[PDB]
Parts: sequence; structure tokens; C-alpha cells
Amino acid sequence: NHYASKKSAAESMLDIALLMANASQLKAVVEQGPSFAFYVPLVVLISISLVLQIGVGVLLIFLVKYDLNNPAKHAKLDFLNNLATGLVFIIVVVNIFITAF
Amino acid sequence: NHYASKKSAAESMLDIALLMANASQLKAVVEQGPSFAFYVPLVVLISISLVLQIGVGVLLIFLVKYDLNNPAKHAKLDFLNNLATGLVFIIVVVNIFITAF
Amino acid sequence: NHYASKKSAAESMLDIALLMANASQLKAVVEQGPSFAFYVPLVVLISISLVLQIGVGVLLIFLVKYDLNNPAKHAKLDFLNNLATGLVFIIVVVNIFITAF
Amino acid sequence: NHYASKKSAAESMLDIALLMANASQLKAVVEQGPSFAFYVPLVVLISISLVLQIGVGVLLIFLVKYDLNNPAKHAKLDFLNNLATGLVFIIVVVNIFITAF
Amino acid sequence: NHYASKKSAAESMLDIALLMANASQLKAVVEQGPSFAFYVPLVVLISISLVLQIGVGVLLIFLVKYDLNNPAKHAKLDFLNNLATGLVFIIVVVNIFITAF
Amino acid sequence: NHYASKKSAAESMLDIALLMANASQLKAVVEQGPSFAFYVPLVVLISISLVLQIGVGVLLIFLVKYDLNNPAKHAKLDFLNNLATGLVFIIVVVNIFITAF
Ligand SMILES: CC(C)CCC[C@@H](C)[C@H]1CC[C@H]2[C@@H]3CC=C4C[C@@H](O)CC[C@]4(C)[C@H]3CC[C@]12C
Ligand SMILES: CC(C)CCC[C@@H](C)[C@H]1CC[C@H]2[C@@H]3CC=C4C[C@@H](O)CC[C@]4(C)[C@H]3CC[C@]12C
Ligand SMILES: CC(C)CCC[C@@H](C)[C@H]1CC[C@H]2[C@@H]3CC=C4C[C@@H](O)CC[C@]4(C)[C@H]3CC[C@]12C
Ligand SMILES: CC(C)CCC[C@@H](C)[C@H]1CC[C@H]2[C@@H]3CC=C4C[C@@H](O)CC[C@]4(C)[C@H]3CC[C@]12C
Ligand SMILES: CC(C)CCC[C@@H](C)[C@H]1CC[C@H]2[C@@H]3CC=C4C[C@@H](O)CC[C@]4(C)[C@H]3CC[C@]12C
Ligand SMILES: CC(C)CCC[C@@H](C)[C@H]1CC[C@H]2[C@@H]3CC=C4C[C@@H](O)CC[C@]4(C)[C@H]3CC[C@]12C
Repeated sequence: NHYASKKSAAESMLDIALLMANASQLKAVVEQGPSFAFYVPLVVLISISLVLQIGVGVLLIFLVKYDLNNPAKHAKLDFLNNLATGLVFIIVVVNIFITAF
Repeated sequence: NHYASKKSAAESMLDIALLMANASQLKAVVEQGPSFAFYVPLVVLISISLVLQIGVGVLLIFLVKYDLNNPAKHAKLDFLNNLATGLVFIIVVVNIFITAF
Repeated sequence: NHYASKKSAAESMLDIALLMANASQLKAVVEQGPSFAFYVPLVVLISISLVLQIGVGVLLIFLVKYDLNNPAKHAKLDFLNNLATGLVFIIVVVNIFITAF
Repeated sequence: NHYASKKSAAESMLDIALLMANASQLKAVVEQGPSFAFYVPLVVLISISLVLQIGVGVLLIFLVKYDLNNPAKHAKLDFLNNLATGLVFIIVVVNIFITAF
Repeated sequence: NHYASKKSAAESMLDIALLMANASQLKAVVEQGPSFAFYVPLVVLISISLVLQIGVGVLLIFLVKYDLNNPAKHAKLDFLNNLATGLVFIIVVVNIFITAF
Repeated sequence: NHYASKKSAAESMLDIALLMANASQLKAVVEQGPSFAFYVPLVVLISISLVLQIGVGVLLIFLVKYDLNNPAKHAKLDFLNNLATGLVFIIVVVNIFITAF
């Protein structure tokens, strides 16, 4: 099976529990309604968190391939790693505030 | 039997359990009625998910052929693998939200 | 007997068990009546699958002849195999939905 | 402006007048209601017609490539032209019935 | 415009006045209902007539291409022309009966 | 000023009048209410169109640099151009359907 091989290499560029955690709390706040406090900050915090994770996922997909095919661009490769590290860093900050609120 | 060989080679370019999972809940949400909540997001999420899987399968069918007949275009083949990985990646992200909602 | 030889070679160009499977539900959905839910999506889904199986079978009949008589046109023969695989891939996707619905 | 250059090349691979004609009548039949006759055959005919135009467009987009970059694979190139011609041939036949109904 | 060129090339493989006539009378007999006599023969004759025209059109698309790319197989091309001529012969015979009834 | 040059180089990578059109129609459909018909298809089509426009903008931003610094990999650049053309094709189809509805 070729799709399973693609699926295995596609789940290796992200985590599963956090999106399941993110989706479950996004679902809970939606049904409760705008009457509940912190509705507006929670929706935007989840939305920006999901977008950043998607951007990191596509970033990681195209990054590990440079680790094998052509590592000549030593300077460029490190800068991409730091950007991925920084994007994950801001992701966990939103998740810290999401759980707190 | 020549059709059996085609079916085996075409069933190996995708997964089956996920497609039945999408179709089973698609019937459930459609027959349940628009009155129940999350009807609209589930319908569009399943619809876009199914469309991408067809595109991935079509992408994969024309992909494994180049792995044997002519591997000279390494750059084009390597990028095509990355695009397939990204499309599968966004499929599992949508599927995570479908089960949650 | 020459017709028996043609029948054997023509039955190898398609699958058999699925055909009565498609035919049996087509009779059931037609006999039960339009009042039964999901009637309309069932007829079109069965109809398109039946049309595509005929196209695939016709494609398979004219394809194996080139495999022995004249295999020089490798590029054209290779693409025909991919088209046959892609067409069958649509068949398996569609049949999943009739089974689910 | 680079986007407009892409748009000009992308509009050269399809027709606009038929698409608005298909979309205008799709809106009319949908908004009119299922009470009027020929509701279903019109919807499925437009739907299969619309899918084929997208399939023709992507076929034509990747077909202009081979006429200039590498015309060495002639036999594959002529066959792809016939498939592109065949796909459009079905589209006009379908549109004839849409106009009549 | 490349789609217009394909449409023009696919327009030369069939006629318009006959298809619109067939579709117009198909709508008339269908709307009137089975109460009006000759309903069953009219539907089947129009149905088989339309099927052959698509087969003739697809036949003509793949036939004129051999007239220019590779005319070496004169014997096979001659037989194909007779089949196309024969297929048109039954089409015009069938259409005579549709007008008569 | 260095920010003005970046603004010009970023505005040259996309079309703007379509952006005011999309924003205005989105505001209209959002404000006038869900009671209006075609509300949901309009909203989802506008959303996917905007997402695709951002994707095309990013593609063009990262592709224009590739045209000058290192043109050695012709195949990858040409395939990226084809992908951008197809994305603009689907964007213009979605915008046609938005205008129709
Ligand atoms: C804009 C930032 C802050 C968030 C969004 C990030 C996403 C959409 C973008 C921004 C930077 C982009 C990367 C920039 C450079 C490269 C190197 C190239 O050879 C492969 C693609 C890759 C790896 C890009 C992938 C997409 C990318 C990760
Ligand atoms: C339009 C994109 C974003 C989503 C839909 C993907 C489908 C419709 C398209 C987009 C990319 C396409 C592929 C791009 C390149 C090639 C290499 C060619 O030698 C065989 C076909 C193949 C493999 C194409 C098949 C069709 C394809 C898979
Ligand atoms: C039109 C498409 C999308 C669906 C219908 C498929 C049928 C009607 C058509 C489309 C492509 C066609 C094939 C194209 C090329 C050849 C190779 C030739 O040596 C024998 C006929 C054969 C094998 C054709 C048989 C009929 C065929 C299979
Ligand atoms: C599945 C068929 C019957 C209908 C849908 C057609 C679309 C989705 C598919 C089927 C055949 C495909 C083409 C097959 C071969 C080529 C030649 C290659 O150099 C570029 C991609 C291109 C041009 C593909 C693009 C996508 C394509 C046009
Ligand atoms: C079976 C007959 C009586 C009716 C149906 C006709 C259609 C479906 C079939 C039957 C014979 C077929 C043709 C047989 C041989 C060729 C020559 C080849 O170079 C291109 C395809 C082409 C032109 C085929 C196209 C499809 C075709 C015309
Ligand atoms: C996922 C696809 C189908 C739609 C979304 C497109 C965006 C998110 C992605 C997918 C393809 C990506 C591009 C793929 C390849 C390259 C070439 C490199 O030199 C610069 C980055 C660039 C240009 C990427 C930028 C980000 C990109 C445009």
C-alpha cells in the first residue's frame, strides 16, 4: 500500500493529541454559545493555533527532504530550522493560554 | 483475469477503512437532518476530504509508474513525492476535525 | 466450439461477482420506489459505475492485444495501463458509496 | 504584475461564456425548487459537465507544456490530444441536452 | 484560446441539428407520459440512436488522427472507415423511424 | 523608504480589485443574514477562494525569486508555474460561481 506509506510520513511531521485536544475544546465552546465568558478570545486563540500548526506541518514536510537530497545549503538549512523552532515556540504559548482560559 | 490485476493495483493506491468511515458518517449526517448542530461544517469537511483523497489517488497512480520506467527526473519526482505527502497531511488534519465534531 | 473460447476471453476482461451485486441492488432500489430515501443518488451512482465498467472492459479487450502483437509503443502502452488503473480506481471509490448508502 | 500573467494564461485554457451559462441555469433550477420537472436530470447533467470542464482545463494546462519544452515523446503527445478532444466532445453533447431540457 | 481549438476540432466529428432534434423530441415524449402510444418504442429508439452517435463521434476522433500520423496500416484504416460508415448507416435508418413514428 | 518597495513587490504578486469585490460581497452576505438563500455556499466559496488566493500569492512571492537567482532546475520551476496556473484556474472558476450566485 502506497497511501499508507504517505500517511506514515505525513503523521511524522506533527502530533495527533494536540489537534484532538484543540478540536475537542473548539467544539465545546461553540455549542455553549457566546453567553459564556471568554468566548471571543478562545475562538481566535484556537484559530491562530490551528493555522500555525498547519504552517509548521507543511514546513516540516519540505524541510526533512533537504536533510538527505541536498545538504549543501548549510546556512539556509539552519535558518529554516530556527523558523520552525520559533513557530513551534509561539504555538505552545497559545496552547498554554488556551488551557489556562 | 486482467480486471483483477487492475483492481489490486488500484486498491493499493489508497486506503479502504477511511473511505467507508467517511461514507458511513456522510449518510448519518445527511439522513439526520439539518436541524441538528454541526450539520453544515460536517458536510463541507467530508466533501473536501473526499475530493482530496481522489486527487491523492490519481496523483499516486501516475507516481509509482515513474519509479520504474524512468527515474532520471529525480528533481521532479522528489517534488511530486512532497506534494503527495502534503495533500495526505491536510487530509488527516480534516479527518481529525470530522471525528471530533 | 469457437464462441466458448471468445466467452472465456471476454469474461477475463472484467469482474463478475460485482455485476450481479450492482444489478441486484438496482432492481431493489427501482422496485422499492422513489419514496424510499436516497433513491436518486443510488440510481446515478449505479448508472455511472455500470457505464465505466463497460468502458474499462472495452479498454481491457483492446489492450492485451498490444501486449503480444506489437509492444514497441511502450510509452503509449504504459499510459493506457495508467488510464485503466485510474478508471478502475474510480470504480472502487463509487462502489464504496453504494454499499454505504 | 505576475499574477495577471498567470490569469491570462489560465483563462486561455477554458471558456468563460459557457461557464456563466452553466452557472446561471444551475442557480435558476436550484432556486426554483424540486416541484418543477426535470430538476434531477438538469442537476446531474450540469454537475458531470462542470467536473469535466475542470478535468479538461487541468489537462490543457499541462498539455501546453509538452508542445514547447519537450516534444520528443510524440506518440504520447498525439494520444493526449485525442483524449482532450474526446473529453470536450462529451461536454458539448451534454450541454446540448442541458439547453434542450 | 486552447479550449476553443479543441471544441472546434471536436465539433467536426458530429452534427448539431440532429442531436437537438433528438433531445427536443425526447423531452416531448417524456413529458407527455406513457399514456400516449408508441411511448416505449420511441424511448428505446432514441436511446440506442444517441448511444451510437457518441460511439461514432469517439470513433471519428481517433480515426482521422491515423490519417496523418501513420497511414501505413492501410488495410486496418480501410476497415475502420467501413465500420464508421456502417455505424452511420444504422443511425440514419433508426432516425428515419423516429421521425416516422 | 524600504517598506514601500516591499509593499510594491507584494502587491505586484496578486490582484487587488478582486479582493475588494470579495470583501464587499462577503460583508454583504454576512450582514444581510442566514435567512437569505445561497448564504452557506456563498460563504464557503468565498472562504476557499480567499485561502487559494493567499496560497497563490505565497507561491508567486517564493517563485519570482527563483526566476533570477538560480534557473538551473528548469523542470521544477516549470512545474511550479503549472501549479500556479492551475490554482488561478480554480480561483477564477470559484469567482465565476460567486458572481453567478
Ligand atoms: C509566514 C510564516 C510566519 C507562517 C506561514 C509559514 C508557511 C505558510 C510558509 C512560510 C515560509 C515557507 C517556507 C520558506 C522556504 C522554503 C524552502 C523551499 O525550498 C521549500 C519550501 C519552504 C520550506 C517554504 C514552505 C512554506 C513556508 C513554511
Ligand atoms: C490542483 C491540486 C492543488 C489538487 C488536485 C490534484 C490533481 C487534480 C492534479 C494536481 C497535480 C497533478 C499531477 C501533477 C504532475 C503529474 C506528472 C505527470 O507526468 C503525470 C500526472 C501528474 C501526476 C498529475 C496528475 C493530476 C494531479 C494529481
Ligand atoms: C472517454 C473516457 C473518459 C471514458 C470512456 C473510455 C472509452 C470509451 C475509450 C476512451 C479511451 C479509448 C481507448 C484509447 C486507445 C486505444 C488504443 C487502440 O489501439 C485500441 C483502442 C483503445 C484501447 C481505445 C478504446 C476505447 C477507449 C477505452
Ligand atoms: C480520469 C479521467 C478519465 C478524467 C479526468 C482527467 C484528469 C483528472 C486527469 C486524467 C489524465 C490526466 C493527465 C495524464 C497525463 C498527463 C501528462 C503529463 O505530462 C502532465 C499531466 C497530465 C496532463 C495529466 C493531468 C491530469 C489528467 C488530465
Ligand atoms: C462495438 C461497436 C459495434 C459499437 C461501439 C463502438 C466503440 C465503442 C468502439 C468499437 C471499436 C472501437 C475502435 C477500435 C479501434 C480503434 C483504432 C485505434 O487506433 C483508436 C481507437 C479505435 C478508433 C476504437 C475506438 C472505440 C471504438 C469505435
Ligand atoms: C498545498 C497546496 C496544494 C496548496 C497550498 C499552497 C502553499 C500552502 C504551498 C504548497 C506548495 C508550496 C511551494 C512548493 C515549492 C516551493 C519552491 C521553493 O523554491 C520556494 C517555496 C515554494 C514556492 C513553496 C511555497 C509554499 C507552497 C506554495
